[PDB]
Amino acid sequence: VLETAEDIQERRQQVLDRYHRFKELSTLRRQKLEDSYRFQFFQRDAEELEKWIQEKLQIASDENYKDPTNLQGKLQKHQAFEAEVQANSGAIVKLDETGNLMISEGHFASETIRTRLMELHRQWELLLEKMREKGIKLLQ
Amino acid sequence: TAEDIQERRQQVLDRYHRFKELSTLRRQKLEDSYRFQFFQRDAEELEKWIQEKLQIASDENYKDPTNLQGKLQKHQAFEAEVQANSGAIVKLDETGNLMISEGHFASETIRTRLMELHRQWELLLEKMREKGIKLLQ
Repeated sequence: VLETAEDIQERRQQVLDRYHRFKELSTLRRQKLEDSYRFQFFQRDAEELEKWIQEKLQIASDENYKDPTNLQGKLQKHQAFEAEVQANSGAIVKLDETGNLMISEGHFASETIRTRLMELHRQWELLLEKMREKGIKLLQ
Repeated sequence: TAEDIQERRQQVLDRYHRFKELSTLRRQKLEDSYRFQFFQRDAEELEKWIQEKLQIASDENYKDPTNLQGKLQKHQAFEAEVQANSGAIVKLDETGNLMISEGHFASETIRTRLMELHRQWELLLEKMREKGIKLLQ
């Protein structure tokens, strides 16, 4: 009167095997779609970091009139600025990992990834330089 | 003014260091704050993206408009985008778990948000495989 557990599980297994067969037969299409999306996300990531770096670069030389404010207050402002920037030093590291992995996989946008990375590393190294320049040139 | 503007940069520089460890605690306090801010902004972004996905994974189920070939194409793009973004939650785990391992002040909030993120990501995957199977009927 009752159906065996084995029969019930086998019915589910057959549904899964059919589903897996269909994904396997369309592996190439699936690969290309995922590759396109991975690049889209990577570009989104690069743009987010880039927009931020430029914002902090504008600041690292802006609001610079003469500074009738306590040397102490200006000091701790720069220390706050330095803390923010240090807090975000992980962003560029993650871009590298992402971009380099696709590069190592022969992703179709390798060359665009390559130049995008050196351009962000350049803007990043710049920000760290102008941050130091501002740091010592207030003690002088 | 030459001597005046030299007393200032000497008085501050004098108090600027009285014990290095206290200075270390201070900027550690500042870094922890911004590190937390970045995590929160990233978590809400992934949270928002995941919910948009769960919703899409159920608009029209068995309708007439699109044919089987078209619906299957749309579903494969859906799975593709989701898998393409599976690194999003990995990076948050790394960032959030590092703060927890340090004794960061918002540890509880962070631990709790990571848990809920994984739960929702897991059922996005689940629902996704359900929709896929349903299309083979």
